[PDB]
Formats: sequence, structure tokens, C-alpha cells
Amino acid sequence: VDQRTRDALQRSVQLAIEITTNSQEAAAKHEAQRLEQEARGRLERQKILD
Amino acid sequence: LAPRNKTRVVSYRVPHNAAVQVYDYREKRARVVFGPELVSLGPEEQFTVLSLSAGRPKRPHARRALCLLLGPDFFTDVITIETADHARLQLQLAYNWHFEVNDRKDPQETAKLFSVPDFVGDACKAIASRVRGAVASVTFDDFHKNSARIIRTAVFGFRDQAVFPQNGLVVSSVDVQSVEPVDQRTRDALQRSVQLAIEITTNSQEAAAKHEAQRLEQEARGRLERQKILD
Amino acid sequence: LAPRNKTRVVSYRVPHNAAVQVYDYREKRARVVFGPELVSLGPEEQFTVLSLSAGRPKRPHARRALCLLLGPDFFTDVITIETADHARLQLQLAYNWHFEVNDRKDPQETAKLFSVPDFVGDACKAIASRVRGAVASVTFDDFHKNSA
Repeated sequence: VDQRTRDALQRSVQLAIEITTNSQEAAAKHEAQRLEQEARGRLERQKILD
Repeated sequence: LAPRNKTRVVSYRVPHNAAVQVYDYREKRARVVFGPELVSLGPEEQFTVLSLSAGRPKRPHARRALCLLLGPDFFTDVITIETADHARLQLQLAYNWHFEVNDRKDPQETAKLFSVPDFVGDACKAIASRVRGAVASVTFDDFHKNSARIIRTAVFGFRDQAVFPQNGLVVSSVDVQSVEPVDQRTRDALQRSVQLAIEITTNSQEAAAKHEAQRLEQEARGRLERQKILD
Repeated sequence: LAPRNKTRVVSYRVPHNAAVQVYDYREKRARVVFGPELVSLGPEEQFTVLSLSAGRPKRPHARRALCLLLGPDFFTDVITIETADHARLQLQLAYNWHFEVNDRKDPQETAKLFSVPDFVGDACKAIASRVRGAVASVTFDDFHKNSA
């Protein structure tokens, strides 16, 4: 019935989106770090093999 | 237009996949006529007039019918629900239905077809309550990804059909069409969710190209360094 | 133009790959006439009039048909969906279809052809729901590459 109570619940869903977006950004960041490490790990072996 | 000859026998052509109910008030007899047929009243017989529901969000008493549509058909409804994150979002559904009649010569089975005064308004709220119930215990991120399963599991239990045993209606399908937030702010928060999913992919292709450039520069340097000693 | 002779026997030329449904309200008899043929009413026979769907995003009741098109054909629809990244993007599709009739002398098989009042609007939403459902659990980069 209250409008304030309804206003307090939209701020409950404006953060449930940010949870998901910060989660996908974290997953992409971890995958980028894993790929950069695998690239570095093959380049470092190839230098000694040269 | 032209006013009718009231001394003329009243008659109605019942359409395909439809039934009418008519009760003879003098001889105290009832009958239900099916499919495509001409139906003619006696002096005391009357038609059963069905006040039914129609409209966008299915307002009641918005349609009048002299016959009961019992063929495979659908009607669509707009359902506003709310997830466990308190995010409100309306839906657009479509309920494929048909009445199930075993014996058309049964005076008790065919009488049950006209027992519910408004099967459209009954079924469009008996299904929307289950949708509302099963979504309210589900967060928004789960529902946005799996909403075709949430709704099909809410409506059908443990099942292919949702039979209503009062009159004989089944609802053997539901087809969710539109899913969107009511709030504009909630919609603004989701475009910033996709303006970063592009940057993930572009920064990924730039990283892959950069790694390949470094690998090629290393292989070039590694052949040049051998060639200098060989000279 | 010229108003019709109402005392003249009503007749309709059914096209190729089409069927009409006609019920004799006096003799209590039904029949479905196929393919290319002339169809003439009795004094109490009537045609089954099909209100069908047409338009861009397939609005309903935008077309009226006295015959049922049952040949290999297509109709196109515009479908708006949304990926798991919350990126909204519309589609343009084309559904090659045909009705399947085994025996044309079966009064029960051929009656089922006219059971659904609007097969175009039914099929264009029964397919768009599956598209909408299977895309919403898929990120945008996967869909842009493998959408076929």
C-alpha cells in the first residue's frame, strides 16, 4: 500500500543486476588472465628452444 | 436492419467446432447440439447465452456468445508478476486449449460443458496464479535465462496437459512471447549489461592478436639470430 | 460492380493447392473439395470462411479466405528476442510449410484441416516462443556466430 515501501524494493532490484554484471566481468577477467598466462608459458618455452 | 418476422420459426446455424444449449421450458427437456447444424426453437425453447471474457488483460463480461467454442484454439493474456529480487516484469502468454468430449450423446457429460459461466476468465486466472507463485520464489537472473522452463513447470505439474475437471477444458500448451520490465530504470540497468559484453569480446580479440604478434616476432628473431652465427 | 443475380446458382472456382469446406445445412452433410475444381452451393449449403493472420509482425484477423492454402509455401515473420547479456535484437525469419494430407476421401482427416481457426498466427507464435526460449540462455557472442 505504501509508496515508500515500493521505493525500497526497486533499490533491491537495481543491485541484483549489478551482482550479475560484476560477476560476468569477473569471469571474463579470470579467463583473460588464464589466456595471457598460457600465451606467456608457450613463448617462454619457445625462446629456450630457439 | 429489417425487423424480424416474429411469427416465423426461430432458427440458428451452429458453426463448426461449436455447441449450443437449448432447454424446452414446456416439455421439460434439454439438449445440446454439436458441430455444424441448424437449430430451430420451439415456442418455449430458449438459448443459453454465454457472457464470456475477452480483452487485453482479459476483462470480464466483454463478449457474448450464443454458442460454445470447443475446437483447438488459443487465447492470449498479459500477466504482470514479480521476482524474488522485487523486480516487476509483465509477460505475454498464449494458452492452446480445447474442450474434451468423450460421448456427445451423454446428457450429463455435455451438460458439464456449460457449467462454468466463463471458462476464459477462469482459466486465464487459474494459470496466472501458478505463474505468479512459482516466479516469486525465483531470482531475476535465473528467470531471465530459464523462463521457458519456469513457466512450463509452474503450469504443468507432475505433465503434458492441464485438465480442468469441472467442464472439460484442457490447456495443452503455453507459449511465452514477450518478457520485459515494467520499470524504465530496470531497463536502463540492462543496457549497461550488454555494453560490457561487447567490450569483453573486443578486448579478447585484441589480446589474441597481440599474443600472435608476439609469437611471430619471437620466431622471426629466433631465425635471424641463428642466421647471424651461421654467417 | 454489377450486383449479382441472386436467383443464380452460386459457384466458386477453387484454386490449385487449395481446399474449401462446405456444409449442407438441410441434408445434414459435409464435404471438403480439393485442388482445382468448380464448387457450387445448394440452397442451404454455406462456405467456411477463414479469418487468417497476415501483416509484418503477423497481426491477427488481417486477411479473409474462402479456401485453405495447402501447398508448399512460406510466410515470413519479424521476431524480437533478447540474449543472456540483456542485448535486444530482432530477427527476420521464413517458415517453409505445407499441410500433410494422406487420404483426401477421409471425412475425419480432411475435417481436421479446418479445425484450427488461424494456422498462420498459431505457427508464427509457436515457433517464436522456442526461439525466444533458447536464445535467452545464450550469450550474444555465441549467438552472433552460431545463430543458424
